[PDB]
Amino acid sequence: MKKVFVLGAGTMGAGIVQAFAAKGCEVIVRDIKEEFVDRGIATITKSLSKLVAKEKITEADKEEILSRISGTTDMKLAADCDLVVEAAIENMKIKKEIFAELDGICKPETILASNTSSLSITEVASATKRADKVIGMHFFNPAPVMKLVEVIRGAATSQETFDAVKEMSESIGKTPVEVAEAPGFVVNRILIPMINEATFILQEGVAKEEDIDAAMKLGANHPMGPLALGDLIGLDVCLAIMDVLYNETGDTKYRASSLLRKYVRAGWLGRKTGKGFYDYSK
Amino acid sequence: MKKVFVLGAGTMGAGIVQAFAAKGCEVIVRDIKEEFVDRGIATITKSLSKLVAKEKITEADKEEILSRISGTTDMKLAADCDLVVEAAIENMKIKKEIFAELDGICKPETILASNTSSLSITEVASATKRADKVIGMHFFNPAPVMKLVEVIRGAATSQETFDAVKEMSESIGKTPVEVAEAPGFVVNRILIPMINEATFILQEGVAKEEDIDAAMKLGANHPMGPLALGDLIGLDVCLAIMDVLYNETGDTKYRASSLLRKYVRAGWLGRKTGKGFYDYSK
Repeated sequence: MKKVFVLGAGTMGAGIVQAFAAKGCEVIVRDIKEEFVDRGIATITKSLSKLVAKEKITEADKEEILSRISGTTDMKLAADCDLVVEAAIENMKIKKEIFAELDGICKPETILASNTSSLSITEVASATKRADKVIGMHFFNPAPVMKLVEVIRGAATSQETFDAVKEMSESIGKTPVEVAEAPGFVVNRILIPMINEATFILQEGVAKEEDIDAAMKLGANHPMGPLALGDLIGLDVCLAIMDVLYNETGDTKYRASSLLRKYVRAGWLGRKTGKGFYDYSK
Repeated sequence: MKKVFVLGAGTMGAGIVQAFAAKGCEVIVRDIKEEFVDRGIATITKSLSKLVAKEKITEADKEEILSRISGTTDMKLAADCDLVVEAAIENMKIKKEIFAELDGICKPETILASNTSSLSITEVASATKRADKVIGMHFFNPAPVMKLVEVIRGAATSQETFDAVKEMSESIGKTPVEVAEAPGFVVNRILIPMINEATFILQEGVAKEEDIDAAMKLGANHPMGPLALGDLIGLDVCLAIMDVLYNETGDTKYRASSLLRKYVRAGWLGRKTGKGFYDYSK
C-alpha cells in the first residue's frame, strides 16, 4: 500500500499520520474543520522539531516527512487511498455513519481500519458492505515511537485483509500482533486492570501512592508506577476502559474502584488537568 | 545490626544471604540438611565469581564476603542474631513452629522477619510472645540485585520494629516500602493477576503466546512479556499466589484460569522444568 487516509487530527490521529509519513507513505489527514487539520499538522511539526533537536533525524528528514502529508476536510479524498485509519470519536452511531460513508466513497480494494480502543470492530463492520475489509489497527500513544500495533480481526475480517495490514504495519517499522476481537484486546485488558488494582490498594490503606509506584518500578522493573501511568494515560480513559471491560464481560473482576470514579468526578484526570494521583503543574 | 540469621539455603535464601553479607553483615544460613546448606554457599560463590568475572568486585572482596557467611542445620545458632529472615516453606503450621522456636532461642531484641509471599505475618506473629518484633521483609529474585524490599507490618508490628527494618534495608542498599499487611502486599497483588490475565487471553483464543508477550513489551514497555515472566517466576508459584488472593479475599476477581491450573498439574512449571508457556533447553 502507498496511500493512507487518516480521519481525525487530534493527538492520536496526528501521531498515526506521522508514523505512516515517516516511513514514506503518502498521507492525507481529514478532520471536520480547517483549524483542526492545521492543529494536527502543527502537532506533527513540533514533534518532528523535537526529533531534530535530539539529532534523531535531520532538518531535511523533517521537511521530507512533512512533504508527504496533506490536510483536507473532504472525506471524498479517501476514494483512492489503499488504507483508511479512523481515529475519530469513540461513538458507535457515528462510527457506523463514517464507515458506511467510506464504504460508498472508496474503491473496492480499500481496507477500512479503526484505531478504537473500546468499540466493536465487528459491529462497525456490519454497517458496511465490505465487512471482510474492516479491521482494527490499534496504535499506542505516542504512535511514532511505540512499535506495537494490535491488528484486531472482527468476526468477518478476512485472512487477506489481515495479511495486508500485517504487511503494512511491518512496512512502517511496527510489530503487528493478531488479535481476535475481545474486550480490551491484549494490552489494555492487562494494563488498565493493573492500574485499577493499584487504586484498590490505595483505597484500602495498604500503601501510599509513591510507595505503590516505587514497588512496581523497583520490584518488577516496570518503567513507570501504575498510579503515575494512570495519570499519564488519563484517569478518565482508565475508568472508561474498566467500565467497557465490565459491561462487555458482565464480570465483576473488572469493576472500577470507587476511588477512581471519585477522582474522575473531581476532574482530577492526571497530567492533562494538572492533578490526578499526583499534583503536577504547567 | 551486625548479624543476620537466614532460614533456607535455596535460591531466594542464598540471594538474601548474599544481599546482607555483601554489605558487611555477618550471616548464618540455616537449612535442614548439610548439602542444601552446601548448595547455597556454592550458589553464592558462583554469583560472586561472576561479579569478579565482570570486575565489579575483586577476588579479595569475594573472599571477604564469603568469610562473613557460615552454614548450619541447627536453629539454636540464631541466638545472637539481630535479625532473622525466614525464607523457608510456605506453610503456616510450620512457619508458626519456626517462629515459636526462634522466639525461645533469640535474645529479646532480635526482630523476626519473614520473606513470605503468601502467608499472614500477623498469624505467624501470634505464635510468638514478641508479636511487636515480628514483620515481613520481602525481597525479590535475585535479592542481590533487586532494590525493593517490601516491609510488611502485621497488626501488632511496632513502629520501632518497622523503623529498624526500614534502616536495615537502606543499610544494605535497598529501597524499603511500607505495606500494611493485606493479600499479595503490593507487588504480587498487581503483578501475578497480570500474568493470570495473559493466561485467560490465551485460554480464550484471543492471541497466541508470543503475540501476548510482544504486546506487553512493545505496547507498555514492559521488560518481559507476562507469560515469559510466569515461566521465570514459576507457574506453580503464580497459581499459588492467585489461590491465596482468592482464598483470602473471597473475591472471584482473583480466580486462576483453568489453563494455569492445567499447566501446573502437567509439571510445566516454566524455566525450572524446561517447559511452561514456552519450551526451554540445555
